[PDB]
Amino acid sequence: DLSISTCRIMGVALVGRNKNPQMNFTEANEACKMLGLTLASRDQVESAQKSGFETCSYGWVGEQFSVIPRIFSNPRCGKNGKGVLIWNAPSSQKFKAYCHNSSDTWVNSCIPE
Ligand SMILES: *[C@@H]1O[C@H](CO)[C@@H](O)[C@H](O)[C@H]1NC(C)=O
Ligand SMILES: *[C@@H]1O[C@H](CO)[C@@H](O)[C@H](O)[C@H]1NC(C)=O
Ligand SMILES: [Cl-]
Repeated sequence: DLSISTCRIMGVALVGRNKNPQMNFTEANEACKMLGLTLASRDQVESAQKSGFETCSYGWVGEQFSVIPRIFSNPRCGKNGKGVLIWNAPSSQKFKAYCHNSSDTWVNSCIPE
């Protein structure tokens, strides 16, 4: 089974395997597709972060690098950074995935508008 953000922010969810190992770029893309989603772009993750989305996991985006959205600094998440922090790693490296749902119309899929 996959782990997924319960509430998507600006259409974005963190998607991971339930246990290690995580996913190379191809595998992350395929996880999003299996859910009927696409791999999110860096811009989509940034829009989510600007509406309150943060995680402590690096995940693939469509630009073929990994990102982490951070609002609060934490030494163990994005090396204490804030914003959407980038890790340029080979496509073979394992990360989670950021997926985007183009059908979402709410800022937070758990907060009705
Ligand atoms: C990614 O993982 C798949 C296994 O699901 C493998 O077939 C593929 O070669 C891997 N790609 C890279 C670049 O390591
Ligand atoms: C995608 O968003 C639509 C509309 O909010 C929702 O009905 C659907 O369940 C979502 N699917 C996933 C996999 O997030
Ligand atoms: Cl959407």
